Amino acid sequence: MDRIIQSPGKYIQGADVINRLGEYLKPLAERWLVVGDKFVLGFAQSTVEKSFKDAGLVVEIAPFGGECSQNEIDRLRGIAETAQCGAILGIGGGKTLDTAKALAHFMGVPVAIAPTIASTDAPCSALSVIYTDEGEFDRYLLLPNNPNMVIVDTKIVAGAPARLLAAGIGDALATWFEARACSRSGATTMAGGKCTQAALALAELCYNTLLEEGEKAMLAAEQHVVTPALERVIEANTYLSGVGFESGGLAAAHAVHNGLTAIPDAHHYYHGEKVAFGTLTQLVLENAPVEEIETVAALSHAVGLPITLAQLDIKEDVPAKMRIVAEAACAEGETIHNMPGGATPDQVYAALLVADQYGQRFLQEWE
Amino acid sequence: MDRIIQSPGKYIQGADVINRLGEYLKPLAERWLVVGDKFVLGFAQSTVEKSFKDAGLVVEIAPFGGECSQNEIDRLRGIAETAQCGAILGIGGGKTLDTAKALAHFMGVPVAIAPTIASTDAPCSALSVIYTDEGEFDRYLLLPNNPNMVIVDTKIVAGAPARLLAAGIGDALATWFEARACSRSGATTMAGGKCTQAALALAELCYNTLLEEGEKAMLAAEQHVVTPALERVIEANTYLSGVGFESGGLAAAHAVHNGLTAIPDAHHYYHGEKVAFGTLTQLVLENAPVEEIETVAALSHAVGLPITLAQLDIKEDVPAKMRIVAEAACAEGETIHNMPGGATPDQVYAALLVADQYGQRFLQEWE
Amino acid sequence: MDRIIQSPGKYIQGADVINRLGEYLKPLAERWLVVGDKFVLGFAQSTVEKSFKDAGLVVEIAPFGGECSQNEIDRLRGIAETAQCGAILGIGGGKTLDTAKALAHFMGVPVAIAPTIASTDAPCSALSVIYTDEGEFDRYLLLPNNPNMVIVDTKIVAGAPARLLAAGIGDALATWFEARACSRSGATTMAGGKCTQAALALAELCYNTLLEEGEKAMLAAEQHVVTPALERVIEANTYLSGVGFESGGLAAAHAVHNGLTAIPDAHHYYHGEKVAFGTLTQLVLENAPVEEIETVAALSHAVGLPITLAQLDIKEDVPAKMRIVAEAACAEGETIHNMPGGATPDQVYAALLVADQYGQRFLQEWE
Amino acid sequence: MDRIIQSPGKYIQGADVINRLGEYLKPLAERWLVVGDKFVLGFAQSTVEKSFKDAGLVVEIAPFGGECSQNEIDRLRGIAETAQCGAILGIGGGKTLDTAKALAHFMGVPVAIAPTIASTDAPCSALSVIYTDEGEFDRYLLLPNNPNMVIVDTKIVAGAPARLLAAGIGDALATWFEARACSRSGATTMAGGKCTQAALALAELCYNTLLEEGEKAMLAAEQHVVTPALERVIEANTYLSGVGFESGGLAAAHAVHNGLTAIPDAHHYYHGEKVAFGTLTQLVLENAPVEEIETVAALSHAVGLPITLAQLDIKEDVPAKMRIVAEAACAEGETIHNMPGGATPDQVYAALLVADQYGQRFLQEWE
Ligand SMILES: [Cl-]
Ligand SMILES: [Zn+2]
Ligand SMILES: [Zn+2]
Ligand SMILES: [Zn+2]
Ligand SMILES: [Zn+2]
Ligand SMILES: [Zn+2]
Repeated sequence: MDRIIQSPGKYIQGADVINRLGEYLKPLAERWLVVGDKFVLGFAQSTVEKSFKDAGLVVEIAPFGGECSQNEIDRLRGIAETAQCGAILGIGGGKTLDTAKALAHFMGVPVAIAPTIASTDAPCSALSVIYTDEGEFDRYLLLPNNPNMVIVDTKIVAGAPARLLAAGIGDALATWFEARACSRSGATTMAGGKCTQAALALAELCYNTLLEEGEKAMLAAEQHVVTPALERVIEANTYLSGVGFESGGLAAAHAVHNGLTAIPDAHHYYHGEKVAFGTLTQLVLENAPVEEIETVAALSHAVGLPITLAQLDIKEDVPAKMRIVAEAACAEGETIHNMPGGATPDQVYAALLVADQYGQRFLQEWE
Repeated sequence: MDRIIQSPGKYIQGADVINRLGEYLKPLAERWLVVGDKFVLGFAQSTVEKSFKDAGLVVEIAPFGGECSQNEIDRLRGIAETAQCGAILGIGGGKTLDTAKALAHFMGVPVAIAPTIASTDAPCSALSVIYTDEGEFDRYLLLPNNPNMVIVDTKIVAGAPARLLAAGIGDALATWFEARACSRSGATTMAGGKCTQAALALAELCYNTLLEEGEKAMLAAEQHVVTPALERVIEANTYLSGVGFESGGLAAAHAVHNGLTAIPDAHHYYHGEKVAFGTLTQLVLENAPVEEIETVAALSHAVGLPITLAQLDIKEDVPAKMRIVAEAACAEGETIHNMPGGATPDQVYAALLVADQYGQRFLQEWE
Repeated sequence: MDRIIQSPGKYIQGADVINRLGEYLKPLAERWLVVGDKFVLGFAQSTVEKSFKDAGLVVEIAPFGGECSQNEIDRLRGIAETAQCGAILGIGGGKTLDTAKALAHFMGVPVAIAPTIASTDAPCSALSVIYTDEGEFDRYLLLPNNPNMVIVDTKIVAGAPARLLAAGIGDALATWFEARACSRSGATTMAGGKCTQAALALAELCYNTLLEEGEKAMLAAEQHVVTPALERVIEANTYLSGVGFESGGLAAAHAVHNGLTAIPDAHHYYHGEKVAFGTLTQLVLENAPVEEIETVAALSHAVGLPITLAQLDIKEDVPAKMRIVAEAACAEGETIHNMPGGATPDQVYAALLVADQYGQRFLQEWE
Repeated sequence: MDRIIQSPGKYIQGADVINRLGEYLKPLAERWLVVGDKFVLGFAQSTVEKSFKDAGLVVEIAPFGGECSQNEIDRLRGIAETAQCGAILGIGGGKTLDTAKALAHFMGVPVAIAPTIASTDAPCSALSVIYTDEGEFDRYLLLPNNPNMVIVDTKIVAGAPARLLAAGIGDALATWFEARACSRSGATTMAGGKCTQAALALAELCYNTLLEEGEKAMLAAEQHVVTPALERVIEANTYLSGVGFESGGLAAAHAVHNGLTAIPDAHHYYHGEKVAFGTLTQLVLENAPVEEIETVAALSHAVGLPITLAQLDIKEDVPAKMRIVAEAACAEGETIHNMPGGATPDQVYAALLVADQYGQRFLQEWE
């Protein structure tokens, strides 16, 4: 099979980089649609407009409905054709960014993505998740290519709630272990081939960056300031983790995340916070060595990620609920089948309970 | 400053991947111009055509004149506009690929790049070098983005003379040392910012891939067969080295290469062969440890790359010529100024003579 | 002297392997006597019968008396002769399996052994422990060969009380230290020769498997689920430990176990729980380094095995009782004479008291 | 699936152990057929007769036709039924032993196997290779169980030509690399399951034994004397390698051996001599690190095994012949499909030529 790696065309990261959006985006189009929800436009709209003006570009700002629905994409398509936009610039969190990527696809124009948080590794990916106007799952829209540009303002991200950075860390912490599993098993990545040497290097670089920089970065995030450690974790949460997961492979950790949403208890927890426990479950499933499990559990704990089912508010019908999680994780077409032996629901069920036990014993020892 | 990494959107590599050109390219355009190297088309045109047809695409094959001149670009522009092509596919050596990238830029269409040799790391880069019809240098054409897709057929590459693989190795062997030098000095990369963690990991991965796989890969190249060592060295010569140099930084090795072209003696040697000696000169200039010089020298010699001036046919007015090489390498806007502390023409002159001296003594131990 | 290793002809292990007894045993005989106690036949008879039926085999269920006595073997010999059995299948715990192996010997037929717990390393051995009709130890019965097949259902073993897995770990934890002692001293194994390289490799693998997988396997055991760590400790408790002790050697640890049954206080503790303290006694006796004593004590404690006399309910009049244990351990024909240099009852006495002190100081250091 | 390891019931090796056949074999049967090569009986028949007689056993000597054909098995079956033999003892080389094992199977009696050379790992296996009277291949006879006893007289083996010990080393050297390959890919062993930990430990112990003991053992082999190093290599060549391959897995090395017999040039070379080059081919195919390739090539050369096609007298029309070898090695039901990711005939062809290059380069350097 072919070895494939895909990447956004340009990834840019720096403090106060929105001031420089105009010069960065000019080579792609002269007239831009700028999609942002009201909260994000609150602090950035002044700066976006100034940057485009000084650069000689025309901007047409369109406040974002808040949900990534086919209706909202169609709605913005109208405004954009009316204002004769040559590209879309999405700015904000995950759903606002997915909307920009889907819109720019249907219109056949380039897209720029400016995350205002580093809480998932979705931004750089060639994937948009579409919902109905009212918020239920609808379809996956796999896109022909990754965002043309990704611009991350590290000062904006430092301003966000620290819990969102740690959720991002939890998301990126799975990257290495799922890419490694797909390499061991010969699985196909979401880029359509086997692992390049490049993708595995970026996946492992992700994990080591979190080990070396996570706690230092959280200190900065809690103070809402920018230090070089925060810079590195943002790159790891965003570019490394994005290319890592998409061109390196997904496996049990994310299948387990999907299983955890198939029950209501953990609705109030972020994507990356569920993956955190998914990674620990995968380590039990593949029987990672004790030193590796402890390292992942310690790092997760150090940044506030859950390492037990109770810390995801799953406290009541635990056997019954884990049986649902396990069946969901092993559903047809789920990525847990990329694990080396494959995985049966009985096996995933076992890992779920054991990972939970392991986390409980860890919390009572380390404090 | 901002940290920037740029990449082609999708990099694909595999044996006989030419059979799959059609499916890989369909998501980009329905109508394709193929700028093709005459030797490549000689044996492959039927196969390219069948690949496009089976995918439901219409293709217009255009044999390439051999030089990347404004005349040749204009001539191909006509053919493409007549045939109403939405994208350009270059397939062949460096000049074919540079022509496809320039053509696609002037037309404002996506471009796909299919190297049939792995002798430089230019294919993935956002740069095209334009000449006059008779091969004299004319100008640089910096492109706003990297090729949309790069597709490398390893079986086609294995057919080329092994000297071309080794030239590629010499080109890629410099990557780590120049990106590392730029990181030490805070220099700006060709992507316009400081180096990301990602680019440095790919640059160092490149170097280690060459150390571990170069001699094994050369064995396969000399038999024109495909082994996993060859696959990895092709990825290093192409994706790792391209992203490494462009987003990691250039320094003395390439500057010394340019200086070596300021004299006639080594005109008949490939780019990567002159870079090979540039890397040894940089190692003297930055006073790399002796183990490191020895490792780079041993690997270079093991794959037939020059490690002395005489092996580039520089045998006569060596001081006078090295004086020219040094002055040229230190010209304004040359990348030697990215070395920590910079480099004066007197310092580069000394490094040249000492590296040559070091290479000669290494050869005398018949290694 | 000759180097000899003995092994069962086939060892099979898996989840729900009970379903596959028929196809696994078909090549050995067509008509099978199945020996099982009422409790085991309770949950397993239905499944065994279906497995034999579907495979084209004849089964004869023979409920087991509960004691491995000469008279009980003779009784089953009669039942077997009547039903014209070509093979024996024992399926309960230890006494069931010993009875099946001896019966098959006197009958001159193959035997398959299906343990439903992994709590001792006897299953694979060419040995049956014989009692009187009223339950007193009578003699060891050496068999000419090891069981023809051993089939371990990992799901059945996961269902059993976790305390039994820990006893199995305690039993298997001694294997490396006693085989290593016999190798150092040149002692003869129960297989009749000196150590093969093979048996020493399997004994040390056993120890390292417990070291790496013991705590992970106990988490799965306490939840009655199957994880790859549990799979590994089952193989270690059963095959590795079995071939290790029989073809690797016994020494002080088992001598001390036998001595510990020469007093009533520890009647309520399993074989492996007493062996666990025997291993610590041997480590004091052979003056292992403190790192080795501590590693064994920590692993023992981490899975709930005793590392003090008090944890074997030996709390009253300890000096007098240890004298009896020591004298018993040094009886004629005991394996403590395999220690390098032998051991006197005074020496074993001192080792017992000091090992007890060591365990106590360890428990006082906060678990 | 299931973890399965199969083994002979008892493996014995020692100097002059044929003196002790009687006491070792008596517990299995009272009346023995001894199948023996005329040359082997030449020096051994008197000693065998005394050993069985002194032990109270009855023996019936049956000189062996030399070929393991159904006609010859039937001829010996007759003699055995007439003399009312309860078990078979084969004593000689490979054909004698395969004949004894098949005969014992058809008769449903135990078999004892006494190799007089240690040149393959077949003796301990549950497999017999049947030919026609005139030496052309007929069928494989998979046996329900491994030999009951294997007895290796190390002094008899020391008397054999040293080339045969080296052939045994070449055969045993592949064990680790093929078992490791099957473990990486989850292939099924010839024992019907996935790898036990035990079998991988024996396969790796085999490899390390050859590295540490191979050259010392060859010194003793050339003087026809017994040293502890020779004993360890015999155990490695016989028990470790046998259990390793059958319960650990076969892969490219043996597929490549089979392909090499598909051409006439190497008819005068022993099984293990061809396997030696098969291992090197596998190392190229799976892209083993150079240190590993060099270690295997160096050890192979140190004991006289071939590391080039010319050393197997394959010197003419080499590409044409290697294409035959490659196609044969990938035929349906060959073990090359156990390699991670499989291997196509083109990939094996490439490995063959490159491994040949590597061997040639090694011979002219490290001679
Ligand atoms: Cl035309
Ligand atoms: Zn995620
Ligand atoms: Zn270059
Ligand atoms: Zn050049
Ligand atoms: Zn025991
Ligand atoms: Zn073999």
